[PDB]
Amino acid sequence: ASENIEVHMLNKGAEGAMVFEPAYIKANPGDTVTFIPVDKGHNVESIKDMIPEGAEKFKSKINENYVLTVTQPGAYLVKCTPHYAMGMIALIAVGDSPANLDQIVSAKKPKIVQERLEKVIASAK
Ligand SMILES: [Cu+2]
Repeated sequence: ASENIEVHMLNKGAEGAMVFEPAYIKANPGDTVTFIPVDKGHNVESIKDMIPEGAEKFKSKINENYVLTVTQPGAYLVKCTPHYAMGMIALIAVGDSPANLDQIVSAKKPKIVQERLEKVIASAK
């Protein structure tokens, strides 16, 4: 059955400024991921060419409490639209060994995004 993972959108947290907590979400097809505007100024947006095959792009409204249903297996790198350069990202992994994760890891993106991404991958391993 579908399960839900809550994600807080924060001005600052464990990893520094402009964070999603958690920044790693392990899910399966049909689960939901709920993004909560704990602090103002944030949203969630799928990153270009960093969501799985067959998945639809998405972009929430600033300060919206946005419930995403994930169905397509693979990895999703999401950003906060204004705060991408500051590192405000999260990785959603749907199913095991997400096929596009290595591609996402190799893709052009800011150094701080790369650092935060690599950290959550290492923590999940
Ligand atoms: Cu933000």
